[PDB]
Amino acid sequence: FIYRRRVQFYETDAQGIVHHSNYFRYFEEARGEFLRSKGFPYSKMRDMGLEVVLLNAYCEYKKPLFYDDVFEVHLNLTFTFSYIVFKEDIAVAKANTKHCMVKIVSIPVLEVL
Amino acid sequence: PFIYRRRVQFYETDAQGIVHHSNYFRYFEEARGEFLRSKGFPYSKMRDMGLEVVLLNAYCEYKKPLFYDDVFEVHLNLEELSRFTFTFSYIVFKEDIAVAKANTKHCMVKIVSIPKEVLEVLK
Amino acid sequence: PFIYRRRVQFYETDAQGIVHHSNYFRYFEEARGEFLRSKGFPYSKMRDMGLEVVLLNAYCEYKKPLFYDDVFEVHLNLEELSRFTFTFSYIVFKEDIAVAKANTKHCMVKNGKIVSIPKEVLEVLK
Amino acid sequence: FIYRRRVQFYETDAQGIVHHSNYFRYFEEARGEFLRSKEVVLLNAYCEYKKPLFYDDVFEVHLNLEELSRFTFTFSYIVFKEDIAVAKANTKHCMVK
Repeated sequence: FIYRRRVQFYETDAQGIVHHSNYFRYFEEARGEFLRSKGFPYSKMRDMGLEVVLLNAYCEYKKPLFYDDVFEVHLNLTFTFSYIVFKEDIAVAKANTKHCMVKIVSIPVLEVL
Repeated sequence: PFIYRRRVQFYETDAQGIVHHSNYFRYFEEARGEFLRSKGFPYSKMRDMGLEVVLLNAYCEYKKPLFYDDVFEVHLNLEELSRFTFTFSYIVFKEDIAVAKANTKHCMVKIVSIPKEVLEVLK
Repeated sequence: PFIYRRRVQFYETDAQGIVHHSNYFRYFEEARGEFLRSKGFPYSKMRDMGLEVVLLNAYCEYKKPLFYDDVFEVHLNLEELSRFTFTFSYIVFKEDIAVAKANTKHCMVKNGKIVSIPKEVLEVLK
Repeated sequence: FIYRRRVQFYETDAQGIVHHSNYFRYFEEARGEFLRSKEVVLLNAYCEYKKPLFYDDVFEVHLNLEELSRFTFTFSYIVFKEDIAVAKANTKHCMVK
């Protein structure tokens, strides 16, 4: 899955770069659109009582992201997601998050992944 | 006048090298939190009671900026306490200088009358 | 009457189940950003021209909340344009309903001083 | 080493808990006060969430230097809510001028 996004000004800090905590926010955005494209948006899910919980997360920072920069988050597949952030086709960061469902249950949903 | 002390965190600044304007409202929220706590009836207690404080409007004037690691104070003042709403005015001080002033107006939902016990701690 | 479209992200909400009031100003900033860009003077470019848009004050009236995943629109207009300041007004629409009203007042700074709004930025605004 | 803090309302989500991205912000505050006690670049970060933190919960962040070299240092983090460790984490850093 490919998620496209532009760096907003408030997402940067005095260092002139995107605060690292924001990357986990970009990742969450990628997941939201990934599920939506699968007809199982994180939205209709909750209606069923299914609430995706985060177990752990990791992100490696290789290159800075500046205000207004255009980039994409490449998302791929308890279930974990892999993430690669590209800016002009250059890997600026790599990450991964681990999740699970609580209604704590087995993965019903399973193949929209 | 209720004084709230705080220091600027790095993630609170933006590329311009100053605290993002949207974070001031968060500073005012923190001020309100300690204010109500100092009265012995924190907002969390109100919530576990089914009460909810709803923000009606917020305003902020920015005179001088705040930088990372700056020590500053938020001087909160109860402006108006009516039957259904209450208003707070704030002044942000850095080294005793007014760098910004603001105000917020709130109502409560359980729209209901501000309960007696809350009225008591807002005075 | 510039329209800015956006959907609510989960991290922008709080425990009360709604978008935290402080994020609205972030939405208005994004809207200003696309406004300036759509006109040819994206803020980034202004920052490179040595121009800085400084905020003087901002107001927001909250009528109804925004929930996670709500699709909404920010409509921005130019309220005033003097030689030193310009003011934007905003209306947050959800299903064609005014969910919030607001305004922000700005000035232009170059080096370390407020300078007359250059004709360059001037044409774009009005 | 020991960083005390309380959860602010805006730091929580619609699911009623502190958003996971905020934990890194707490680690930055702890890290900040640690240094004061005594250009930095973040290389990588990780966090394990065992128990959630709620609005205005008082919690403690135990900071510890775990690794050190000529080019990078690493801090370990443990978040305590009462007598229970609700989150484990670490971050590695370097410096460039």
